[PDB]
Amino acid sequence: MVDAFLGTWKLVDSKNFDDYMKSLGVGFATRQVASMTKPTTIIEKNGDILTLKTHSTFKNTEISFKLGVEFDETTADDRKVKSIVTLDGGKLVHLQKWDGQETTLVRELIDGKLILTLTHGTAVCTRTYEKEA
Ligand SMILES: CCCCCCCCCCCCC(=O)O
Repeated sequence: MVDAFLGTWKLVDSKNFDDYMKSLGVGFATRQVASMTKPTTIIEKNGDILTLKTHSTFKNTEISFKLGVEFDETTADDRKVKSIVTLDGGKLVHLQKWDGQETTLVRELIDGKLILTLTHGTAVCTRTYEKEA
C-alpha cells in the first residue's frame, strides 16, 4: 500500500544534510548549493511500477522501480549503486549498495508530512516534505 506517498512534495525542513553529503564525499561547493536548494519530489505509480522524480534548480534525478526488485541507479552525486525499495512497517525504505557501502533513504508519513531519513556511516539526516495540491 504505497498510495499515501504518491503526489508532489516540496522540501520544508532539513536537518544534517551537510553531514550526510559530507559522509558520501560530496565536495564543499556542491554541498553549499545543496544546502540552499528546496527540491520537489514527485512519486507516481502505474501498476507495479513506481517513478520517483527529484527536481531542483541544481540537479534533477528520476528512478523507476518495482517494489522488492533490485535496480541499477546513478545517484545525484554520481554513485553507481544497486538499489531496492520496499515497504517496511508502512515506511518506504530505499537501500543503496556500492563498493561494500550502504545508505538508506527511509520515507514515512507523520501528520500528513513526508519525513525522509537518510543514513550513511554515522550521519543521520532528516528532511521534511509537505504535499502540493
Ligand atoms: C550533485 C548534487 C549532489 C547532492 C547530494 C545528493 C545525495 C543523495 C541524494 C539526496 C536526496 C535528498 C532528497 O531527496 O531530499
